Amino acid sequence: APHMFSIRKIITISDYVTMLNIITGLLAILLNSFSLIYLSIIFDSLDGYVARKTGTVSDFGAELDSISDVVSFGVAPAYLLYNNFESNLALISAIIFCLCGALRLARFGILNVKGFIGLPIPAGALLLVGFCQLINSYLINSILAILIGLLMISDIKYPKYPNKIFIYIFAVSLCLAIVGIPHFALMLCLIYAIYGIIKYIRGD
Amino acid sequence: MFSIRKIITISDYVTMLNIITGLLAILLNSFSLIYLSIIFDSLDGYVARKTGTVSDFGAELDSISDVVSFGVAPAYLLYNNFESNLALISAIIFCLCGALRLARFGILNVKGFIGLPIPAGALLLVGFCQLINSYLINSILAILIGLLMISDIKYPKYPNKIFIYIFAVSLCLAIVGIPHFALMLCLIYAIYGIIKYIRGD
Ligand SMILES: CCCCCCCC/C=C\CCCCCCCC(=O)OC[C@H](COP(O)(O)(OC[C@H](N)C(=O)O)OP(=O)(O)OC[C@H]1O[C@@H](n2ccc(N)nc2=O)[C@H](O)[C@@H]1O)OC(=O)CCCCCCC/C=C\CCCCCCCC
Ligand SMILES: CCCCCCCC/C=C/CCCCCCCC(=O)OC[C@H](O)CO
Ligand SMILES: CCCCCCCC/C=C/CCCCCCCC(=O)OC[C@H](O)CO
Ligand SMILES: CCCCCCCC/C=C/CCCCCCCC(=O)OC[C@H](O)CO
Ligand SMILES: CCCCCCCC/C=C\CCCCCCCC(=O)OC[C@H](O)CO
Ligand SMILES: CCCCCCCC/C=C\CCCCCCCC(=O)OC[C@H](O)CO
Ligand SMILES: CCCCCCCC/C=C\CCCCCCCC(=O)OC[C@H](O)CO
Ligand SMILES: CCCCCCCC/C=C\CCCCCCCC(=O)OC[C@H](O)CO
Ligand SMILES: CCCCCCCC/C=C\CCCCCCCC(=O)OC[C@H](O)CO
Ligand SMILES: CCCCCCCC/C=C\CCCCCCCC(=O)OC[C@H](O)CO
Ligand SMILES: CCCCCCCC/C=C\CCCCCCCC(=O)OC[C@H](O)CO
Ligand SMILES: [Ca+2]
Ligand SMILES: [Ca+2]
Ligand SMILES: [Cl-]
Ligand SMILES: [Cl-]
Ligand SMILES: [Cl-]
Ligand SMILES: [Cl-]
Ligand SMILES: [Cl-]
Ligand SMILES: [Cl-]
Ligand SMILES: [Mg+2]
Ligand SMILES: [Mg+2]
Repeated sequence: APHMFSIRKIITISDYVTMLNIITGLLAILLNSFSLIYLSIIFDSLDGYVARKTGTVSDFGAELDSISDVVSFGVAPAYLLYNNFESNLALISAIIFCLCGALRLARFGILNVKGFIGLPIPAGALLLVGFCQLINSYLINSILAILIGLLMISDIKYPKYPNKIFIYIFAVSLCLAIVGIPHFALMLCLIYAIYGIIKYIRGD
Repeated sequence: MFSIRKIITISDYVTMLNIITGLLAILLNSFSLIYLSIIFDSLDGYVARKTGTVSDFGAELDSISDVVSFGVAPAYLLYNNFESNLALISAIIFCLCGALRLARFGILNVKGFIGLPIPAGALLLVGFCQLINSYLINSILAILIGLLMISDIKYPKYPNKIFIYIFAVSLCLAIVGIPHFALMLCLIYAIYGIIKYIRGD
């Protein structure tokens, strides 16, 4: 309503990181690049940190963070699975995956302080793109796409903030994943995901 | 294990069909599924209010579905079918602008639209892409739509029964390969919005 482009008046320096995230997420689809999903995970960790450090946390930025997660962690991995493993089964699996990412983002939007309920969408997306790069099988990667989707919409608790050590080596491994070597990021992400399930089943 | 199923409404299932068609617009490279998404996007909130199943989860899933169907998929459909540096940058701006207005809309609760609504933007881009064989012109329009989408131009939220009667038919005509009337109806809506803003009335 105010003249033409009043939306610049609510954009912060954090939103610019978020937009970088949206670009890398969209380019993951447009260029068929797993490499850019790993960059998206780095940016998705960076935009909330910049918000808190620079003191520019905003509701608009919180919403754009989620919207960015849809592109890069919900649409893009499902696109990358189908485009690189074209089959009826990977079509249905990419659909489940994206839908499961969408529902946990919808559930995250309503309640989000406790931690992570279910596998967080950046971690799900890393698992899928990791499996897609290291396993040359549409059936298996189609199967895992559903298993990740089901974890994402689970009640399985996952901690929100890794320790300094884990951030440190996970940060390195995501960049190593950016340059073609995803094993350490995929391995680190499995341990996180599998440990969550074990705790749930064990009841601890 | 799966307490989420206690939250799902029957309108959420509509929203999920919307996400599916909007995702399949990307995966199958289908302009015609963008038009079905617009129909589903108008159906899920209607079914929500009609069935008494309005929820906050569903309000969010509705926006999340617009990201896929109307932000990501049209930018994809522009770059995939007009591969070029110019279309790449325009796809990026289109999507960014769709994301920014969805973010603004997410923190808003107003009677009309502020800026061009993202389903209307997605329609113009997809229509132009089908009826204009020119990456440059389509690349230009993508940016012009993005700017409209994040603008302060006021657009009405619910059309009159006559307009939705004709628009609905024209969306299905668009689905079977004839987008002219949907695109033409969407242009009247957008350009009339611009004129009223410029006129100031
Ligand atoms: C093809 C066959 C298939 C079917 C058959 C066909 C049947 C036919 C019938 C219907 C078909 C549709 C008819 C056309 C209407 C399309 C509307 C549209 O074009 O697309 C609409 C979005 C959707 O609307 P919106 O999306 O903003 O959602 C807000 C936001 N997304 C959020 O969710 O927060 O609002 P919603 O009603 O969906 O629900 C809002 C709330 O519902 C709750 N909620 C929601 C979900 C949930 N699971 N649970 C919840 O509880 C929840 O509370 C939510 O907040 O908007 C628009 O009008 C875009 C405007 C585009 C207008 C441009 C076209 C111009 C047309 C005419 C111009 C006139 C020209 C002059 C004419 C003269 C010459 C002739
Ligand atoms: C993506 C799937 C799309 C599916 C179709 C979308 C349109 C909704 C149709 C309703 C028909 C009547 C159903 C009403 C009675 C069934 C109750 C119900 O749907 O509940 C589900 C429950 O939450 C278990 O998860
Ligand atoms: C693709 C097929 C054709 C496309 C067109 C799709 C039409 C969908 C209509 C839904 C209305 C459902 C009727 C709702 C009946 C009442 C259910 C209910 O429980 O309503 C509670 C409410 O509070 C009481 O006013
Ligand atoms: C602070 C960190 C910021 C880092 C930077 C992020 C900026 C946003 C990303 C833009 C990618 C642009 C992708 C499009 C690539 C343009 C170059 C190109 O297309 O090349 C033209 C040449 O003519 C071909 O032969
Ligand atoms: C690739 C590596 C990227 C690394 C990214 C670096 C992010 C930190 C940069 C600036 C923070 C400080 C900026 C100063 C702006 C104002 C800060 C402020 O006032 O915040 C205090 C807040 O209230 C708390 O209590
Ligand atoms: C309510 C209206 C319905 C909405 C529901 C969504 C609409 C799109 C659904 C299907 C399009 C075609 C789906 C893709 C079919 C693939 C064709 C096939 O057989 O797959 C090839 C296979 O690899 C061997 O060649
Ligand atoms: C013809 C081409 C189109 C083919 C389309 C194939 C995919 C549709 C199949 C299932 C969707 C599942 C919906 C998303 C996952 C379930 C959502 C949900 O509500 O989960 C409830 C609970 O977690 C469990 O009971
Ligand atoms: C050794 C660890 C150090 C590495 C730290 C890196 C930090 C992030 C910097 C740049 C990432 C941007 C790279 C963008 C890559 C473009 C990918 C692409 O365009 O597509 C791939 C193509 O399909 C295949 O040929
Ligand atoms: C290929 C898949 C096609 C799927 C179908 C076509 C597209 C969906 C359109 C309309 C669904 C109408 C929804 C049916 C609403 C029934 C009313 C109702 O039963 O609502 C009770 C409510 O749950 C209170 O408890
Ligand atoms: C912090 C770093 C953040 C960086 C974020 C973005 C990373 C780079 C992404 C894409 C590379 C550009 C890909 C450009 C591909 C087309 C350019 C080109 O050469 O075009 C070929 C021909 O001229 C016409 O088809
Ligand atoms: C005159 C209008 C009468 C009513 C109109 C009917 C409404 C259509 C409803 C569902 C069809 C779903 C559309 C199927 C499109 C999926 C196929 C696909 O995506 O293929 C890509 C490309 O178009 C391959 O040629
Ligand atoms: Ca974030
Ligand atoms: Ca809607
Ligand atoms: Cl504005
Ligand atoms: Cl959560
Ligand atoms: Cl998440
Ligand atoms: Cl659950
Ligand atoms: Cl608005
Ligand atoms: Cl909108
Ligand atoms: Mg994010
Ligand atoms: Mg929607």
